[PDB]
Amino acid sequence: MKIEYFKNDKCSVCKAMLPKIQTIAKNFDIDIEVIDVIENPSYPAQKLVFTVPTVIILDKEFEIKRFARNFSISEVINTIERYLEISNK
Repeated sequence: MKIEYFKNDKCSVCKAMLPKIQTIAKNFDIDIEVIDVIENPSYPAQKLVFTVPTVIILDKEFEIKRFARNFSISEVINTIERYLEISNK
């Protein structure tokens, strides 16, 4: 699996959420890529990411769930847990 976290350094919700999402990734031993949409806009533009923060959970480069606009960090944890529960069964 993989977490992709899209941010910019002028986004205050992004700064506050970044250590949480990093801890979540460490907690589940999932790779996490932090992507700055201003510094490196090519891949975000290809993925159709326009707002930050945006969180994409992936497995084998397949998009399991995208979070943008209105979401809490608990929704991200819940999706990761449900996906691992389904996968491990």
